[PDB]
Amino acid sequence: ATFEIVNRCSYTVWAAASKGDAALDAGGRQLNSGESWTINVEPGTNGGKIWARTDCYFDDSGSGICKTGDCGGLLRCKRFGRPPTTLAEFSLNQYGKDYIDISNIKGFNVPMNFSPTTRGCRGVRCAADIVGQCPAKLKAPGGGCNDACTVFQTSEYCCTTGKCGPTEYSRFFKRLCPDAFSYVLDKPTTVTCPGSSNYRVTFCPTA
Repeated sequence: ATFEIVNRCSYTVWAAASKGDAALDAGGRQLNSGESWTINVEPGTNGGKIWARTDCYFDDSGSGICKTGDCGGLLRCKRFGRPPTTLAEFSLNQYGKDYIDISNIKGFNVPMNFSPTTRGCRGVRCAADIVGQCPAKLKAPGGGCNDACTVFQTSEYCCTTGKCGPTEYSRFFKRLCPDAFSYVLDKPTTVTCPGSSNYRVTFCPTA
């Protein structure tokens, strides 16, 4: 499957793509404002994620640090990134269907649209000013708005026992972005697409 990753933000981001134990395609790349990066993702890929990283510094060896979404200090991510990270999540070719969603379960750093470029389903978007409106206790100094599990590490926020309800903090993310997961047991906002669809992930879709 083909994913085109487009940075419409006015600032540089470092895109990342991983399935947790391996990179997807090159795993990461710098995207200046307006740049597009096309990657190929193997059919059948389960649990893939794409995200943006902000304020990164890398040396010639591709080692460094980012203020949001850092994946063990690598330009080319093999594993998932450090919150806060708005997440585009996908599982491909699962019994004939693709499943896509956007998640704020690991917080929010950059607004995002995640849409198919082929026919058969709708896209999803989280483009509200979540960083600007972020509750004081969830604000990340490096930038971004953390989720409550990352900040407080309780069974209720992290849904450790498999039973948890919405919280004041999850309702904040849900109020601003109804179409994104706001906590682990949120009513699913997953979209079902035809198997082997192609996609575009746009950072800062309105700006």
